[PDB]
Amino acid sequence: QLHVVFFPIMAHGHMIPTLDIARLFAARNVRATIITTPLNAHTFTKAIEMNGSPTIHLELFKFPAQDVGLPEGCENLEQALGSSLIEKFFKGVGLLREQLEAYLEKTRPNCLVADMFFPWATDSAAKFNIPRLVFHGTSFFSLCALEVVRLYEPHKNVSSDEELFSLPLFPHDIKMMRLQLPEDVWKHEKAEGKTRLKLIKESELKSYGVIVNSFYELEPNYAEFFRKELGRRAWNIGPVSLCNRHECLKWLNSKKKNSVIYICFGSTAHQIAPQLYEIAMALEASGQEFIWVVRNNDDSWLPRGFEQRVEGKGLIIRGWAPQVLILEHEAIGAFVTHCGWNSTLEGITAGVPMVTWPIFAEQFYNEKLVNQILKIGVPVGANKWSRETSIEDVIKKDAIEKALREIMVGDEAEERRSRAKKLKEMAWKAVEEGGSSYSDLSALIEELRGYH
Ligand SMILES: O=c1ccn([C@@H]2O[C@H](COP(=O)(O)OP(=O)(O)O[C@H]3O[C@H](CO)[C@@H](O)[C@H](O)[C@H]3F)[C@@H](O)[C@H]2O)c(=O)[nH]1
Ligand SMILES: [K+]
Repeated sequence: QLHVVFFPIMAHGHMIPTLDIARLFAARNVRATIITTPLNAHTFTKAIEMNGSPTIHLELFKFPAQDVGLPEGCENLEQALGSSLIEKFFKGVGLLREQLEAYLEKTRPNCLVADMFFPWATDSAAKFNIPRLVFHGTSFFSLCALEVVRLYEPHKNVSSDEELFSLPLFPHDIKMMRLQLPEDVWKHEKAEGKTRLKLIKESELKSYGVIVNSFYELEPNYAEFFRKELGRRAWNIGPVSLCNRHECLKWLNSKKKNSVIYICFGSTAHQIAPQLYEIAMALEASGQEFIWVVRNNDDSWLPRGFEQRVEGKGLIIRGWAPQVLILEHEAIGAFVTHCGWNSTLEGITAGVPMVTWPIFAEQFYNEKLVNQILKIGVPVGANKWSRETSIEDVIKKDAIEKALREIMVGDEAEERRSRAKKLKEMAWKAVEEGGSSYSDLSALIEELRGYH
């Protein structure tokens, strides 16, 4: 029996897609083991119980939180707040190498699918002649855009923050500004973050190949560009969440089709009260019906009497929303998102246009994919790459209101809903037998069966 070990980093945006990839391999009669940590194991155990479905095994590693100076309870990337904790977090995940090499010698699996943040996992798997696959959890376009920006540095031929530059080599003219790039790369360059990106991008060529959570038909110019111009060996097997298939739902049943906006900013939602306030003011001015998801830890971010003033039109969800069931409801016709790839794929899979609100990571590249290339989105005006949010950087009510109207009744809004409806169909087509993603998932497994 073929055995594949999955080693995601401890971040929700990477753990959930990695689990879905493990389920996909399990459905093809492949033994799948996921490596996690004790305080994260609940995320997988809960999500495994959703049967008669093949069994996915968990292996728990000790996270050296004390060895790197992290709180003992900091085993997840969403608790490492600030620059100091995040650098301590990546020193900690690096110390997992010993447990990984011990586990690889013990079990001797046929393949290691390891997170993009583990470039050294290629060497660790080589000690036992195990091929290593990289998983990023993002689009081909972000993979290509990150690499072209790293190699050609078009941000040095610029003189001011908002001065635009084109992305080299791309089959589309993509305009970007340095302000959308991390200051760690263009302002006060610190070798720490630059060497980590170098090792991550290099591992895509040094390893056996790349698993990509996308489908070929979604971004074919960049599925090819990644393989040919950038020389990577890759397989598009996404959307991986698809082949594994409440009060707010009753609230929507009585609503018009494609007239409600869904607002949710992911699992990494670090939202401050002044920013939530501008969103509340902008939602009121729009007049649009909405489902708004906020987090927890009350009048310090809400206008007085807000919930009661919009009771018949608006709903605020404070817990964990059933995002997939909400977006695929008929009433939902717009999605304000932070352009994380997992939720961007869910917007595409449901055929819902999006208001793009990038914050950090590769979200600004995903915004370009959604707005300029796929043309199913509208920018909100956010263009400042930042891990946390400064009150100086808050997006005001006026920008949010125009984006809420543009996505609902603005120019081409009915064509964007139509374009998203095809992408929806192509997404389900890609994952069924004979589809693009179903096909080279079989091609990856067959290649793994015959690795010498
Ligand atoms: O209230 C809620 C809130 C969330 N969810 C679910 O959590 C997922 C959110 O997707 P998302 O890509 O935004 O995850 P995130 O960790 O923030 O993004 C990082 O990981 C991404 C993957 O690489 C990366 O692209 C990005 O830059 C990173 F920031 C998505 O699958 C939802 O279904 C929910 O069900 N209910
Ligand atoms: K090349």
